[PDB]
Amino acid sequence: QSACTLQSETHPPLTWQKCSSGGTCTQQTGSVVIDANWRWTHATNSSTNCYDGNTWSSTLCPDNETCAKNCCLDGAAYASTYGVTTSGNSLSIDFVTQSAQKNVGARLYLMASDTTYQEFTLLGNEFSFDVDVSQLPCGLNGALYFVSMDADGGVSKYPTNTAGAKYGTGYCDSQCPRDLKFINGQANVEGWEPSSNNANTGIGGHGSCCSEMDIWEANSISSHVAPHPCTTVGQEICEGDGCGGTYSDNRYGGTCDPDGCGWNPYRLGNTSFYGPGSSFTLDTTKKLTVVTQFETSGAINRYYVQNGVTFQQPNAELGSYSGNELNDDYCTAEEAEFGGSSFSDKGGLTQFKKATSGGMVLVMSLWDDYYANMLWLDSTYPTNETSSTPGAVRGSCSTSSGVPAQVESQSPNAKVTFSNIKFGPIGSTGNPSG
Ligand SMILES: *[C@@H]1O[C@H](CO)[C@@H](O)[C@H](O)[C@H]1NC(C)=O
Ligand SMILES: [Co+2]
Ligand SMILES: [Co+2]
Repeated sequence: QSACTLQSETHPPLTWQKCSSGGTCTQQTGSVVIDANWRWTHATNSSTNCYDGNTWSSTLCPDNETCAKNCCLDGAAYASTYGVTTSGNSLSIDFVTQSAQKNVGARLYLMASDTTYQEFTLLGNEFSFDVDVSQLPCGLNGALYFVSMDADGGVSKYPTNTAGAKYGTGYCDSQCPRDLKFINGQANVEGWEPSSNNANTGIGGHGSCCSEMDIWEANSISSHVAPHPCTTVGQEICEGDGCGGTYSDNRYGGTCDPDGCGWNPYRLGNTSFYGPGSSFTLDTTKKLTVVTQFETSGAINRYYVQNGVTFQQPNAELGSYSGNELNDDYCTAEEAEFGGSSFSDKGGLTQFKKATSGGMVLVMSLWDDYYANMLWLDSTYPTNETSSTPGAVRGSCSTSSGVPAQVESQSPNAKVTFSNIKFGPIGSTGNPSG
């Protein structure tokens, strides 16, 4: 797809800290851009929509190639249309924003320049950030994660995509998402099937796969961290159900691991560590600091800071595993106790280390779940299981919670705020910001 300018594109600025082993940190200046799927897609020479509701223009988009040639992505009014704002080192995303039409959440990427994404090499380093999840009820997910996307959004590999990172193109993750309207410089109209429960989305014949590090997926009730390996480290297109993931019949028939080696303290037994109020170790009604360290062994460590008090990820005992470090033993013990073989089939942490050794793009989003109502994160899942089933209970939310239309109607003012991002060698982000 090309880019149109009927609406200007001004990326909200966002600063972050780059720290060094020497003990100092220096301020960096970037910005955020919203993913192409949230944008208006119209004819290059008119205001005629190429996509509207959840169906494509049969005339402008008779096939994927013709569609990309006739269509363009336009600019975004970040605050008024998408409820996205920034102030210094802070980023806020509102859940439902009402303008000429209704918008739900957003998916944003941190940029290095107005035309390129910022790439981070996680291995050997740590990522720290502050988050306020107090306004996120059951069914919502304020997420901060990394994916192995190209810095240019795919332009160099696919010339038919001239919009690029400036317009949020090139997304990919461990779900091999098929809901993307444009993949590899081509539209995804071929094989497109409108969503039965979402008037604005659908699933196409193509998907976009790549490694994914979910540093943070949470709301005021539950939180989870999870590395997701793929047999192909970087962005790669997939065909239909061969894609695997939540958008296909068989989520395990692809090149990526859709489940990941997830670590949810509540799911592991510590139901007093994270929640609203003083009865929990971490009070989710207040801002908290989350630090994630990627040691060269490939294992992942985590600690939190709130009100000046530091807490390592809580210890967990699963099978023969005991500790608080997310390593091979934990992931293997998890599949043995909770079930599944997706993470290990895709190479586990060894394969994932190939992703963190390379560059990954920072993603920050706010979303509700039209496929599973976010039950996998904050409730009992599958809903027919009980606490007698190992790992079934992940949070205290009702198995009836998270219906998109309901949470959108009841909690439109929900929001998430990410701030004070700091990146650098392990042991360096706690030092004074520059
Ligand atoms: C939960 O984790 C916190 C922090 O490590 C710890 O202080 C507390 O004793 C743990 N409680 C349970 C039930 O595991
Ligand atoms: Co194809
Ligand atoms: Co270690």
